[PDB]
Amino acid sequence: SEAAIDACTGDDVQLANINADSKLINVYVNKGADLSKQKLEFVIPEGATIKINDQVAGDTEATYDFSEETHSRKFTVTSEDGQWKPVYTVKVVLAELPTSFNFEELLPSNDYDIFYEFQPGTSQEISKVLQWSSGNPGFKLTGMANSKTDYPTVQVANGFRGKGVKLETRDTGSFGAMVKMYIAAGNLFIGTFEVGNALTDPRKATNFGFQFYKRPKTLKGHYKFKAGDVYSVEGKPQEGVRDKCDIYAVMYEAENNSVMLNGDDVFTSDKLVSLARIKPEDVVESDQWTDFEIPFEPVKGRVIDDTKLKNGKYKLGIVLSSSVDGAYFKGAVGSTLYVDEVELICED
Repeated sequence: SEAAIDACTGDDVQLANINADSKLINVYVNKGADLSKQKLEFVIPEGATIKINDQVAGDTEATYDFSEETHSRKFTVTSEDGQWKPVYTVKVVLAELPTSFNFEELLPSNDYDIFYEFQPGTSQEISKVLQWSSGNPGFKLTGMANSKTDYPTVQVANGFRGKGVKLETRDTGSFGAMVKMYIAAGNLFIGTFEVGNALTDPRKATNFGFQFYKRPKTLKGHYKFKAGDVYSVEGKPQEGVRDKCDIYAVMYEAENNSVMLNGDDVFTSDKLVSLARIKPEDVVESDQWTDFEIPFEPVKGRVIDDTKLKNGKYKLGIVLSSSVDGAYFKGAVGSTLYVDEVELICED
Protein backbone atom coordinates (compact mmCIF):
# COMPACT_ATOMS: atom_id res chain seq x y z
CA SER A 1 0.00 0.00 0.00
CA GLU A 2 2.11 2.97 1.32
CA ALA A 3 4.94 4.52 -0.80
CA ALA A 4 6.54 7.98 -0.21
CA ILE A 5 9.55 9.62 1.51
CA ASP A 6 8.57 10.59 5.06
CA ALA A 7 11.83 12.18 6.15
CA CYS A 8 15.32 12.85 4.86
CA THR A 9 18.37 13.36 7.06
CA GLY A 10 22.13 13.29 6.59
CA ASP A 11 25.50 14.20 8.07
CA ASP A 12 25.63 17.67 6.52
CA VAL A 13 21.86 18.24 6.40
CA GLN A 14 20.44 21.21 8.41
CA LEU A 15 16.87 20.97 7.12
CA ALA A 16 14.94 19.14 4.46
CA ASN A 17 11.83 20.40 2.79
CA ILE A 18 9.82 17.50 1.41
CA ASN A 19 7.16 18.72 -1.01
CA ALA A 20 4.70 15.80 -1.16
CA ASP A 21 2.97 17.30 -4.23
CA SER A 22 5.89 18.03 -6.59
CA LYS A 23 8.02 15.13 -5.29
CA LEU A 24 10.86 17.64 -4.95
CA ILE A 25 12.96 17.54 -1.81
CA ASN A 26 15.30 20.43 -1.12
CA VAL A 27 18.00 19.45 1.35
CA TYR A 28 19.85 22.33 2.95
CA VAL A 29 23.46 21.67 3.95
CA ASN A 30 26.23 23.65 5.59
CA LYS A 31 28.14 25.94 3.30
CA GLY A 32 31.30 23.79 3.55
CA ALA A 33 29.70 20.40 2.78
CA ASP A 34 31.35 18.19 0.14
CA LEU A 35 28.60 17.95 -2.49
CA SER A 36 30.44 15.02 -4.13
CA LYS A 37 30.25 12.89 -0.95
CA GLN A 38 26.88 13.27 0.69
CA LYS A 39 25.63 10.76 3.30
CA LEU A 40 21.81 10.74 3.37
CA GLU A 41 19.11 8.60 5.09
CA PHE A 42 15.44 8.39 4.17
CA VAL A 43 12.53 7.24 6.32
CA ILE A 44 9.94 5.36 4.20
CA PRO A 45 6.80 3.19 4.90
CA GLU A 46 7.24 -0.25 6.59
CA GLY A 47 8.06 -2.84 3.90
CA ALA A 48 8.91 -0.45 1.04
CA THR A 49 12.42 0.07 -0.35
CA ILE A 50 14.39 3.11 -1.58
CA LYS A 51 16.65 2.92 -4.64
CA ILE A 52 18.54 5.83 -6.29
CA ASN A 53 17.49 5.84 -9.99
CA ASP A 54 20.99 5.87 -11.43
CA GLN A 55 24.65 5.62 -10.47
CA VAL A 56 27.54 7.99 -11.26
CA ALA A 57 31.31 7.49 -10.92
CA GLY A 58 31.47 9.58 -7.74
CA ASP A 59 28.95 7.46 -5.88
CA THR A 60 30.38 5.11 -3.23
CA GLU A 61 28.67 2.54 -1.00
CA ALA A 62 28.30 5.08 1.79
CA THR A 63 27.76 8.44 -0.07
CA TYR A 64 26.10 9.93 -3.18
CA ASP A 65 27.63 12.46 -5.55
CA PHE A 66 25.52 15.63 -5.91
CA SER A 67 28.31 17.75 -7.43
CA GLU A 68 27.07 17.62 -11.07
CA GLU A 69 25.20 20.48 -12.79
CA THR A 70 21.83 20.51 -11.04
CA HIS A 71 23.04 19.18 -7.67
CA SER A 72 20.09 16.76 -7.88
CA ARG A 73 19.47 13.00 -8.09
CA LYS A 74 16.22 11.05 -8.50
CA PHE A 75 15.07 8.26 -6.15
CA THR A 76 12.23 5.72 -6.56
CA VAL A 77 10.25 4.36 -3.57
CA THR A 78 8.65 1.01 -4.48
CA SER A 79 5.71 0.19 -2.20
CA GLU A 80 6.52 -3.39 -0.99
CA ASP A 81 3.09 -3.78 -2.51
CA GLY A 82 5.03 -3.33 -5.77
CA GLN A 83 2.18 -1.21 -7.18
CA TRP A 84 3.45 2.40 -6.73
CA LYS A 85 6.78 3.69 -8.16
CA PRO A 86 6.78 7.43 -7.10
CA VAL A 87 9.94 9.25 -8.27
CA TYR A 88 11.41 11.97 -6.00
CA THR A 89 13.99 14.57 -7.06
CA VAL A 90 16.42 15.32 -4.26
CA LYS A 91 18.30 18.62 -4.59
CA VAL A 92 21.12 19.68 -2.29
CA VAL A 93 21.34 23.39 -1.55
CA LEU A 94 24.10 25.22 0.32
CA ALA A 95 22.81 27.26 3.32
CA GLU A 96 24.17 29.30 6.27
CA LEU A 97 22.69 29.90 9.70
CA PRO A 98 20.38 32.86 10.04
CA THR A 99 21.20 35.77 12.34
CA SER A 100 17.52 36.64 12.88
CA PHE A 101 15.01 34.21 14.43
CA ASN A 102 11.26 34.72 14.65
CA PHE A 103 9.64 31.39 15.75
CA GLU A 104 6.87 31.79 13.17
CA GLU A 105 7.04 28.52 11.30
CA LEU A 106 6.69 24.86 12.33
CA LEU A 107 7.58 21.74 10.36
CA PRO A 108 4.80 19.15 10.01
CA SER A 109 4.47 16.76 12.93
CA ASN A 110 1.79 14.71 14.62
CA ASP A 111 3.19 14.96 18.13
CA TYR A 112 4.89 18.24 18.99
CA ASP A 113 6.14 21.56 17.70
CA ILE A 114 9.32 21.73 15.64
CA PHE A 115 10.54 25.28 14.84
CA TYR A 116 12.51 26.27 11.76
CA GLU A 117 13.76 29.33 9.91
CA PHE A 118 13.93 29.63 6.18
CA GLN A 119 15.14 32.92 4.67
CA PRO A 120 15.71 32.33 0.92
CA GLY A 121 17.25 35.74 -0.07
CA THR A 122 18.23 36.62 -3.68
CA SER A 123 19.51 34.42 -6.52
CA GLN A 124 22.98 35.82 -5.70
CA GLU A 125 22.75 35.21 -1.89
CA ILE A 126 22.89 31.95 0.07
CA SER A 127 19.72 30.87 1.83
CA LYS A 128 19.64 31.01 5.63
CA VAL A 129 18.14 27.99 7.26
CA LEU A 130 17.81 26.35 10.66
CA GLN A 131 15.82 23.60 12.17
CA TRP A 132 15.74 24.32 15.88
CA SER A 133 16.05 21.35 18.19
CA SER A 134 14.48 20.72 21.57
CA GLY A 135 13.92 17.99 24.17
CA ASN A 136 10.44 17.30 22.77
CA PRO A 137 11.35 13.90 21.21
CA GLY A 138 12.61 12.86 24.63
CA PHE A 139 9.51 14.13 26.42
CA LYS A 140 7.29 12.18 24.05
CA LEU A 141 8.69 8.92 25.57
CA THR A 142 7.36 9.89 29.01
CA GLY A 143 3.75 9.54 27.80
CA MET A 144 2.88 12.67 29.81
CA ALA A 145 1.75 14.84 26.85
CA ASN A 146 -1.80 14.48 25.52
CA SER A 147 -1.37 17.14 22.82
CA LYS A 148 1.21 19.46 21.31
CA THR A 149 0.53 22.13 23.92
CA ASP A 150 1.53 19.80 26.82
CA TYR A 151 5.19 19.68 25.72
CA PRO A 152 8.09 21.64 27.26
CA THR A 153 8.66 23.45 23.94
CA VAL A 154 5.60 24.95 22.30
CA GLN A 155 4.70 27.74 19.84
CA VAL A 156 2.33 30.37 21.24
CA ALA A 157 0.41 33.34 19.84
CA ASN A 158 1.47 36.37 21.95
CA GLY A 159 -1.48 38.44 20.69
CA PHE A 160 -0.37 41.68 19.05
CA ARG A 161 3.35 40.76 18.91
CA GLY A 162 2.61 37.58 16.97
CA LYS A 163 4.21 34.19 17.30
CA GLY A 164 6.80 33.16 19.81
CA VAL A 165 8.28 30.21 21.63
CA LYS A 166 7.00 29.11 25.06
CA LEU A 167 9.40 26.98 27.13
CA GLU A 168 7.87 25.41 30.27
CA THR A 169 9.56 22.98 32.72
CA ARG A 170 7.31 19.90 32.96
CA ASP A 171 6.67 17.01 35.30
CA THR A 172 7.88 13.77 33.66
CA GLY A 173 5.77 11.53 35.95
CA SER A 174 6.48 7.97 37.04
CA PHE A 175 8.23 7.21 33.73
CA GLY A 176 10.74 10.00 34.26
CA ALA A 177 11.19 8.86 37.89
CA MET A 178 12.14 5.31 36.77
CA VAL A 179 14.98 6.84 34.71
CA LYS A 180 15.94 9.52 37.24
CA MET A 181 14.76 12.37 34.97
CA TYR A 182 12.31 13.95 37.38
CA ILE A 183 11.56 17.13 35.42
CA ALA A 184 11.95 18.26 31.81
CA ALA A 185 13.19 21.78 31.15
CA GLY A 186 11.72 23.55 28.10
CA ASN A 187 14.54 24.20 25.71
CA LEU A 188 15.28 25.29 22.20
CA PHE A 189 18.72 25.08 20.70
CA ILE A 190 20.86 25.12 17.58
CA GLY A 191 22.13 21.60 17.03
CA THR A 192 20.67 18.10 17.24
CA PHE A 193 18.87 15.94 19.71
CA GLU A 194 20.05 12.28 19.68
CA VAL A 195 16.89 10.50 20.78
CA GLY A 196 18.90 7.23 21.30
CA ASN A 197 20.61 8.94 24.28
CA ALA A 198 17.44 10.62 25.57
CA LEU A 199 17.07 8.34 28.58
CA THR A 200 20.58 6.96 29.21
CA ASP A 201 22.64 10.18 28.75
CA PRO A 202 20.24 13.07 28.36
CA ARG A 203 22.98 15.69 28.54
CA LYS A 204 24.84 13.93 25.73
CA ALA A 205 21.58 13.81 23.77
CA THR A 206 21.68 17.63 23.32
CA ASN A 207 24.39 18.45 20.78
CA PHE A 208 25.03 22.11 20.18
CA GLY A 209 26.15 24.15 17.22
CA PHE A 210 26.65 24.38 13.44
CA GLN A 211 29.36 25.99 11.31
CA PHE A 212 29.30 29.76 11.50
CA TYR A 213 31.42 32.15 9.44
CA LYS A 214 31.14 35.52 11.23
CA ARG A 215 32.26 36.91 14.61
CA PRO A 216 29.27 37.23 16.92
CA LYS A 217 29.11 40.36 19.07
CA THR A 218 25.71 40.44 20.76
CA LEU A 219 22.72 38.17 21.36
CA LYS A 220 19.50 40.28 21.57
CA GLY A 221 15.77 39.76 21.87
CA HIS A 222 12.92 40.01 24.34
CA TYR A 223 11.66 37.67 26.98
CA LYS A 224 9.22 37.07 29.81
CA PHE A 225 10.02 34.66 32.62
CA LYS A 226 7.96 33.31 35.62
CA ALA A 227 9.51 30.72 37.98
CA GLY A 228 7.42 27.75 39.07
CA ASP A 229 6.21 27.65 42.68
CA VAL A 230 7.88 24.46 43.85
CA TYR A 231 11.57 24.03 43.06
CA SER A 232 12.78 20.42 43.10
CA VAL A 233 16.14 18.64 43.13
CA GLU A 234 16.11 15.08 41.89
CA GLY A 235 12.35 14.88 42.35
CA LYS A 236 12.27 16.14 45.92
CA PRO A 237 10.84 19.57 46.79
CA GLN A 238 13.48 22.01 48.00
CA GLU A 239 13.30 25.51 49.41
CA GLY A 240 16.10 28.09 49.27
CA VAL A 241 16.62 28.36 45.52
CA ARG A 242 14.25 30.16 43.18
CA ASP A 243 14.30 28.92 39.60
CA LYS A 244 15.85 31.01 36.79
CA CYS A 245 15.75 30.68 33.01
CA ASP A 246 18.83 30.64 30.84
CA ILE A 247 19.65 32.30 27.52
CA TYR A 248 23.06 31.89 25.98
CA ALA A 249 25.12 31.41 22.86
CA VAL A 250 28.57 29.89 22.26
CA MET A 251 31.20 30.00 19.57
CA TYR A 252 33.67 27.08 19.67
CA GLU A 253 36.45 25.60 17.57
CA ALA A 254 35.55 22.39 15.70
CA GLU A 255 38.64 20.81 14.10
CA ASN A 256 36.26 18.88 11.81
CA ASN A 257 32.51 18.90 11.23
CA SER A 258 31.81 15.92 13.50
CA VAL A 259 32.89 17.90 16.60
CA MET A 260 29.98 19.20 18.73
CA LEU A 261 29.59 20.41 22.29
CA ASN A 262 26.87 18.89 24.44
CA GLY A 263 25.10 19.40 27.75
CA ASP A 264 28.08 18.16 29.80
CA ASP A 265 30.78 20.35 28.27
CA VAL A 266 29.09 23.42 26.72
CA PHE A 267 30.50 25.81 29.37
CA THR A 268 33.70 23.97 30.25
CA SER A 269 35.17 22.65 26.95
CA ASP A 270 38.59 23.97 25.97
CA LYS A 271 37.14 24.34 22.46
CA LEU A 272 34.91 27.24 23.66
CA VAL A 273 36.24 30.61 22.39
CA SER A 274 33.31 32.98 23.02
CA LEU A 275 30.29 32.97 25.31
CA ALA A 276 27.20 35.23 25.61
CA ARG A 277 25.17 34.30 28.67
CA ILE A 278 22.49 36.18 30.52
CA LYS A 279 23.66 37.11 34.02
CA PRO A 280 21.54 35.37 36.70
CA GLU A 281 21.23 38.66 38.68
CA ASP A 282 19.79 40.31 35.55
CA VAL A 283 16.94 37.83 35.10
CA VAL A 284 13.58 39.37 36.06
CA GLU A 285 10.07 38.03 36.44
CA SER A 286 7.45 40.23 34.76
CA ASP A 287 4.27 40.17 32.67
CA GLN A 288 5.90 42.89 30.52
CA TRP A 289 8.39 41.99 27.80
CA THR A 290 12.00 42.77 28.75
CA ASP A 291 14.85 43.44 26.34
CA PHE A 292 17.97 41.32 26.55
CA GLU A 293 21.27 42.30 24.99
CA ILE A 294 24.02 39.86 25.95
CA PRO A 295 27.52 40.53 24.74
CA PHE A 296 29.76 37.67 23.53
CA GLU A 297 32.83 37.64 25.81
CA PRO A 298 36.08 35.81 25.01
CA VAL A 299 36.57 32.61 27.06
CA LYS A 300 39.94 32.34 28.86
CA GLY A 301 41.40 35.02 26.60
CA ARG A 302 40.89 32.98 23.39
CA VAL A 303 40.48 34.65 20.01
CA ILE A 304 38.59 33.82 16.79
CA ASP A 305 41.17 33.34 14.00
CA ASP A 306 40.38 34.80 10.54
CA THR A 307 41.62 31.91 8.41
CA LYS A 308 39.96 29.30 10.61
CA LEU A 309 36.71 31.32 10.64
CA LYS A 310 36.73 31.53 6.82
CA ASN A 311 37.51 27.81 6.61
CA GLY A 312 34.46 26.79 8.70
CA LYS A 313 36.40 25.77 11.80
CA TYR A 314 34.07 27.52 14.25
CA LYS A 315 30.55 26.58 15.26
CA LEU A 316 27.83 28.66 16.93
CA GLY A 317 25.05 27.54 19.19
CA ILE A 318 22.13 29.40 20.78
CA VAL A 319 20.28 27.86 23.71
CA LEU A 320 17.14 28.89 25.49
CA SER A 321 15.92 27.11 28.63
CA SER A 322 13.13 27.59 31.13
CA SER A 323 15.30 26.14 34.02
CA VAL A 324 18.99 27.00 34.09
CA ASP A 325 19.95 23.72 35.89
CA GLY A 326 17.04 21.74 34.44
CA ALA A 327 19.45 19.46 32.55
CA TYR A 328 20.59 18.18 36.02
CA PHE A 329 16.94 17.93 37.13
CA LYS A 330 17.09 20.94 39.39
CA GLY A 331 14.29 23.43 38.70
CA ALA A 332 10.61 24.15 39.21
CA VAL A 333 7.79 22.54 37.29
CA GLY A 334 5.86 25.47 35.76
CA SER A 335 8.87 27.72 35.19
CA THR A 336 8.07 29.39 31.89
CA LEU A 337 10.25 31.38 29.47
CA TYR A 338 8.67 33.19 26.55
CA VAL A 339 10.90 34.60 23.77
CA ASP A 340 9.33 36.46 20.79
CA GLU A 341 12.44 37.04 18.74
CA VAL A 342 16.20 36.62 18.82
CA GLU A 343 18.83 38.41 16.83
CA LEU A 344 22.55 37.74 16.55
CA ILE A 345 24.55 40.96 15.91
CA CYS A 346 27.93 40.25 14.32
CA GLU A 347 31.10 42.35 13.97
CA ASP A 348 32.71 43.98 10.91
